[PDB]
Parts: sequence; structure tokens; C-alpha cells
Amino acid sequence: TGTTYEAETGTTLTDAVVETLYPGYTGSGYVNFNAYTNSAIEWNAINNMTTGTKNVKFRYALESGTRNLDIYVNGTKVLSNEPFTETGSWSTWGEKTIQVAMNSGVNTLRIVTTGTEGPNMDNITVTAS
Ligand SMILES: O=C(O)[C@H]1O[C@@H](O)[C@H](O)[C@@H](O)[C@@H]1O
Ligand SMILES: O=C(O)[C@H]1O[C@H](O)[C@H](O)[C@@H](O)[C@@H]1O
Ligand SMILES: [Ca+2]
Ligand SMILES: [Ca+2]
Repeated sequence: TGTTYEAETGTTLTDAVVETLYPGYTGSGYVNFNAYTNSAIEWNAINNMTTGTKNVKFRYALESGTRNLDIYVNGTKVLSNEPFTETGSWSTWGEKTIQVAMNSGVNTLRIVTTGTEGPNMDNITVTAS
């Protein structure tokens, strides 16, 4: 089952805001990226039992188009312009899973816009791959 970390709480936001306009989110809301570039969500407390490759499953909404995010783990960029494809509606919450290396113990993960803005981001769920 893993751990789910909400996007809206327990994070640091840059040019991004907590929003509740579209229904279906988990927790208290979701995050809306505001800037086409350099908007960010940083999770500061991703807590793993083991070091290894993780499945990081983003729950997100994206009415149309593809939007690409840079993905950092423990301060190092590890995915460049990773695509988030459309869900069809701002209240259609889809899932996208990436496979990235993380350490045991406490880690950080930061996702950043790069020129196409971002999906509305609900949470991430991290499991061992
Ligand atoms: O070590 C791991 O990968 C897993 O550790 C578990 O305890 C966490 O609940 C899960 O989120 C991590 O993916
Ligand atoms: O296209 C976007 O990024 C934005 O479009 C609308 O403003 C929508 O209400 C937002 O939730 C979304 O973030
Ligand atoms: Ca937005
Ligand atoms: Ca949420």
C-alpha cells in the first residue's frame, strides 16, 4: 500500500497555491501551479524503510494537453521534462507512475514547471518497486 503524501500540506509551494475548486481530491485540496516555468511543489518528508527504486504515483487532473515537469530527488534533478498527459477534465483525477531511486529514511522530492505549466496535483503515493 505504501504512503500517500498530500500535495497541499506538508509541502513547500513556489508560485503555486492550494485550490478546492474542482471536486474529487483527497485530503483538504490540491495544488494549482501558477507559473509556466519555475512553479514547484517540494515534499520535505518522504519516509522510506529501504533504499531502492520506488514507484511514485501522482494523482492529478489536466483538462487538455500535455504538461511537463522536472523531477528532483534529494536535490538532484533525476527526470527532465517528464510528461503528464491529459485526463480530459479538471475533475477527472488520473494517475501517473514514475520509477525513481530513493534512499531509506527521510528524502525530499520536488516537481517543477519548465515552460508548459503543470497539472493540478492532488497527492503522491510512494511504494517500493
Ligand atoms: O521502503 C519503501 O520503499 C517503503 O517504505 C514503506 O514503509 C513506506 O510506507 C513506503 O511509502 C515506502 O515506499
Ligand atoms: O490551466 C490551468 O493551469 C488552470 O486552468 C483553470 O484556471 C483551472 O481553473 C485551474 O485549476 C488550472 O490550474
Ligand atoms: Ca495552473
Ligand atoms: Ca490532496
